[PDB]
Amino acid sequence: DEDLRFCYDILQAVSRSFAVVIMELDEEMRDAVCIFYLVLRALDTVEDDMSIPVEFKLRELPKFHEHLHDTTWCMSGVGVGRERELLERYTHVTRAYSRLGKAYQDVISGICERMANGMCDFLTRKVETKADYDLYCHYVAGLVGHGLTLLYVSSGLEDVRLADDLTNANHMGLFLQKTNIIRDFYEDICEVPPRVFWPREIWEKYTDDLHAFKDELHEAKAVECLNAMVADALVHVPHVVEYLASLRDPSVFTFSAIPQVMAMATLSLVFNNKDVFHTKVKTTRGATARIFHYSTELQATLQMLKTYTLRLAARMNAQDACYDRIEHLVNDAIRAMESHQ
Amino acid sequence: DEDLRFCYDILQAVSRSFAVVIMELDEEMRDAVCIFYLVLRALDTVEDDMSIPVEFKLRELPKFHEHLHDTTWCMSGVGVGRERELLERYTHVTRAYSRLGKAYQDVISGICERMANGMCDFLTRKVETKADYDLYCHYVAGLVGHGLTLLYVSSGLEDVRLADDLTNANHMGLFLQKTNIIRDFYEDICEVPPRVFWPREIWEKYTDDLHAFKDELHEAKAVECLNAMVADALVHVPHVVEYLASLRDPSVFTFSAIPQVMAMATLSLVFNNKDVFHTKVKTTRGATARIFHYSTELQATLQMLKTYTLRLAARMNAQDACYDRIEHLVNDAIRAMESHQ
Amino acid sequence: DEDLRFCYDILQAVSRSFAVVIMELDEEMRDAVCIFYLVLRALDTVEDDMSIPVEFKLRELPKFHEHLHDTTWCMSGVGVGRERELLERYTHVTRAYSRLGKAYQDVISGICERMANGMCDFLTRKVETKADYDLYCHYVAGLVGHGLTLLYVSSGLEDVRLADDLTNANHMGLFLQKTNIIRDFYEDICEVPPRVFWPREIWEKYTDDLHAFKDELHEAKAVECLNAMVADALVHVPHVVEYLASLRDPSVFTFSAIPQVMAMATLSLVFNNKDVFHTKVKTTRGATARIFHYSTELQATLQMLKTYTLRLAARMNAQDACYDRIEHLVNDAIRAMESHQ
Amino acid sequence: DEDLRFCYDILQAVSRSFAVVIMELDEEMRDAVCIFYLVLRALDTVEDDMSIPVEFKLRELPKFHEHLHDTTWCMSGVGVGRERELLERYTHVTRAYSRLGKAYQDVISGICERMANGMCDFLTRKVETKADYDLYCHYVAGLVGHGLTLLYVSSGLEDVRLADDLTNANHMGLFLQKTNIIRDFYEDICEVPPRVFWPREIWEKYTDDLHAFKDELHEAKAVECLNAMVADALVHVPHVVEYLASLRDPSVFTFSAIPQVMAMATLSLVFNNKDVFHTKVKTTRGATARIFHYSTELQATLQMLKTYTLRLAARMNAQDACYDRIEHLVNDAIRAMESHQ
Ligand SMILES: CCCCCCCCCC[n+]1ccn(CC(O)(P(=O)([O-])O)P(=O)(O)O)c1
Repeated sequence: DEDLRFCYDILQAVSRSFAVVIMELDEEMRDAVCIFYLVLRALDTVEDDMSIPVEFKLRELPKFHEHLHDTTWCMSGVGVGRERELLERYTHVTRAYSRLGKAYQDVISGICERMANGMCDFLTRKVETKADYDLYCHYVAGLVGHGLTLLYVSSGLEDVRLADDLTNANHMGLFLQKTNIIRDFYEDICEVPPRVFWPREIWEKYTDDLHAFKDELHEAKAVECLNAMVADALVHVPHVVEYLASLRDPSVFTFSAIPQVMAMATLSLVFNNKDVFHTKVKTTRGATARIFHYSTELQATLQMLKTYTLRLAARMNAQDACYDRIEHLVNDAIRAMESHQ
Repeated sequence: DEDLRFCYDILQAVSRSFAVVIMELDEEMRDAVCIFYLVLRALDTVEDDMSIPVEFKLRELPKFHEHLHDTTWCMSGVGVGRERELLERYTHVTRAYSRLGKAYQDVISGICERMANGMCDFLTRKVETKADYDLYCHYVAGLVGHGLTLLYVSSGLEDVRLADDLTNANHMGLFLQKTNIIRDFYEDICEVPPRVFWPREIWEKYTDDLHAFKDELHEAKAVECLNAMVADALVHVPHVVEYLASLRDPSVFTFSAIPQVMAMATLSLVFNNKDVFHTKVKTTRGATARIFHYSTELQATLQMLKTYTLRLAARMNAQDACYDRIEHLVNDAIRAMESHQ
Repeated sequence: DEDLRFCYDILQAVSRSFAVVIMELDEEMRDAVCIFYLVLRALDTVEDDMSIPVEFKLRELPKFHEHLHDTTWCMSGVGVGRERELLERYTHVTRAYSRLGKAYQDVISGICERMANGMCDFLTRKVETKADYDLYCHYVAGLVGHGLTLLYVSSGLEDVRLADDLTNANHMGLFLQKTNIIRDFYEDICEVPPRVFWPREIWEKYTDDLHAFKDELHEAKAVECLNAMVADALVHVPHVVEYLASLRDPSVFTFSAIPQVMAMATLSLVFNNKDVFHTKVKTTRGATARIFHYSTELQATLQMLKTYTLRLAARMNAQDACYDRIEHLVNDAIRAMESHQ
Repeated sequence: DEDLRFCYDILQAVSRSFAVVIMELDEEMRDAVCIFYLVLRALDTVEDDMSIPVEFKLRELPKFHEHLHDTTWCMSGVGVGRERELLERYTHVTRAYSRLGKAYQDVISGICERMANGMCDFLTRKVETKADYDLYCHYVAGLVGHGLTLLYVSSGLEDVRLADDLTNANHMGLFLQKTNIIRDFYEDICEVPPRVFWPREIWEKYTDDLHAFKDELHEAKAVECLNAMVADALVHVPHVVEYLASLRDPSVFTFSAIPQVMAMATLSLVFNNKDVFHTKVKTTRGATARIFHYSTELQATLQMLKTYTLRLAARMNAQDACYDRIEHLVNDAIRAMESHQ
């Protein structure tokens, strides 16, 4: 009882974004997700701490899920902020964990290990090909989609048919992750050491050095590359609509819908906007408020995604090289929407 | 002599279009240009012949230019009509070739090779992206722009400054080649096997299978795609003007300008035209007759381009898709033309 | 018996490098390769003589091969010492040449003429763009690759399959030529007039004057450029591996492999080395002695290239400016190798 | 036909041993066996790969046989070189499969799944007892014996009674596998991590640390263990004879007899041979050619197996600590051979 109280607080203190969205879910269901996020957010803390030697991570991370069956475990001064607190007093998480139906214990435990090894694979190398790019997103987000999806089926709140093919689920995750990777470009490169996720298979066509876009002189090629990334992201939209339209439970829907609409809105702002190369673009608090409101039932949300896909395509001219590819990606997306409208 | 006289006889037989504009040329330039054409024409035959195995082409095409240095070489059973004769009696071409100035020879030999190798590149891969489309047009037409431009400087008829930047020279070719690719859609997609040049990046918004455009049922989409192709072509117009505006010699100008005015005329007739998918759209012999008549100096050729670009723009409503796309490209062309009137 | 015997005598004294490797081929094929070299070396003698006006070379070279069928042709007052003897008594060369199979002759003559006009092209212009750098290397090296390959097929020692795509054969030559061009920087620049083969497109990013690299003051940037040159060279390794992997005959293999491993070993020494800007970096005699011994079969030569490539990568830190560009180029190389291990 | 081509090409690059023996087979049957191998070879890749997490294999391998009907499935980061190229381009394999006979398909899918699950079992534990040894060989070899046998009956080539008892079919597979495990002892133990297959129940009687065999100090006790392994494989011989005798179709027999005579030949060499603890014992490439030539019909192959089984015993004395055990296991095989003469 006392433990769950720590989780929801440490949560609300770790991700103000997620914390609000999760409130759309039902209590029992919500709890599982809450712990699930914390389990991953804990793993993400060890991976991110750059003051920790690599071989260490490659050694611990893999078997981080094993500490889920040990209510005595915890980690010392690893990470900073509230994150460092989650590890030092991780005990509370493992507690609430053992009080979850064995059904949820498996999903969380499995997804954890899988994501654990995934991160380790990329601690050795960087993102080169489109394949790499997609694999990374799968490891840090795709699997989350897989996880959440399984929990929906495990709770009976969602038809068992939903777990049959977890492809669209992966798309749900990849979309959000890619949207961020694109949006947080500048920040990623301003850190020391500089983090780069944009696959060379793409940015190389527009430059020899990715730090060149940091300059206002290479803007032309920069923005162009930006649209190249945006396009790559739109490929998932059609599948996002499919996954959303296949949800029956209104509680689960809103929880899965909002994050997607937020991304589309953000993706429409970053698309063909040089501002992405020096500042962090964000959607007005009013827009995100509107999004939260109407994203309660399939129809309203679909017409919202409709607007943002048209708002995105409206931000381009007839003299942009990506003109044709973008329009096609937009049409397909809309197609999928009308398909369910 | 007897060889050179054959070149002209075969030229007038194979090409009833080019052979007419080449007479605007002069006697060494015309001979060189005549030989240069026959060389590329012989190359195109072997490459476009589908009965010929691919591996062969990839082994013989890259060295096709070497034959220019061997007056005994020829080809027996290849191509239809006069084309077969051109290869069977290629001796004459090489015979005459050897009597040209090393300057002219180097241009022809060099360009022939570069083109041959470029062709070999697209023999084992489809034209997927817009970039692919531009590269192809560069290999088979853009390079002809370079060649001729180099022949001008070589002959001393044009200022050496011209060959400094061959970018616009490439635009001259791409404009012609694309216009033909757009105009000869039906003829190409009907051959066996069907020849496609329209880049997927563009036609995939309107259709899954390109053959669908032959069916009147998909006329609506066919026309939209068609207009997307035209917009893609209008991009080169401004540069076409710049190149023609940079020519000083009368002969060279007319020879370079006529084909361009012819293209802009054909383009203004195929644009938003639904007949391009079931017949070959041509200009009246009167329209072209006039073109050959007035395209002898900048000023006249300019107000003709202006006229045709206007006719082209006056063939669309505010209601339909590419309105904005086109009107923008039309203004750029005109604006570029006025900048010289 | 006197003519062919003269060929080797001159060969051994003009090329102390090639003259060694060539002894790996069987007599018949070896004699052909011997003439092929002497012809190219003679062609190289004219182009290299700087005490001879340009318009002279531009007239003679293009029609050099024609002298192959003339048992009395020769040239005097060209080349230093021995090289001069070659041209002075070029009679023997053509005599022994007039006894080589019609197959070989057509190859030597073919490549000769192609290379000749290629040199003439770069006698009036400089190596400005990367395309120029690649084309130049193709004219002086790439062609040697094509040529040698054709001789292998002609001799019947290699399957005719080998000459179906000389793209990698070109990569072979470029890798050697590029390596030497990089290693022999100081040597070439100190000559009067200063010889520069490093493309502006690459070094213009690090300096205004290329002579600045001779001064210890600009040492830093000089090294960065050196690494970019090496990076530009590593692009061919994966292809070099493919070519050697497609060889079946022992003699042909060693003869083709040895020079390659030598280049790689040399490249691993010059990479990120400042000494390159003031002396000739050589590999130990024992190092080459080893290469000659083990480079007799694929697998053996592969692990060497493997060791040398890793040593090259081990000669740097993540701090280095090109680290990433190289890191991925290194993996790309090792991958092709493992692909055959 | 475009996919089946990819198969044979990849097979020759992977199995240079099997690749030849499979050509013996007849057209129709030939294709089936080709796929069947590439299916098990693809599966074998995921297993052999050590860098892959253990939980990945257990979640994937068991469901591998299902990807056969999914004509667009493939894998990327798996296996080194050519084997990696198979999983990545596994498309052709799944297509060439979808075209095979319904009967042929069911069998390949069956053996695959079964074998896959057996591998997952031995992926989480070592080989301790002889039973473990035999069961392991059953999964990676004995099952193939069943597979092929079920393919001979399916094709109709062989009697339908040939599939009632697959015991001998298992012995066929084990004999080959055990002959390799014993022969490749060194090559396996010299990898990181060290691969050990010899059952503890057999080597413990001669050593405490199996690695000791790599040192000449324990050579004497290494040879005894080796001879214990041979006596362990001779058991299957009498059974291998019955199976080969049950065959009737020429093509099927040759394809089944060659590998067996090869194993026995290899066994006669590695028996009581101490060179097994530092190198790879191969059969003279001349002897293997003989085996290939004469193993086309039962009679010839019986006298060869005869010779090799006598060559095995013609290497020991009555003093050896195994004499008795071997001597009789030989006569047990020798008689079983003459029982068909
Ligand atoms: C700076 C000048 C740019 C040079 C670009 C010229 C190359 C354009 C391709 C020439 N072309 C393509 C098709 N045609 C028409 C013909 O194929 P052609 O035999 O060339 O007259 P046909 O008369 O319809 O048989 C002409």
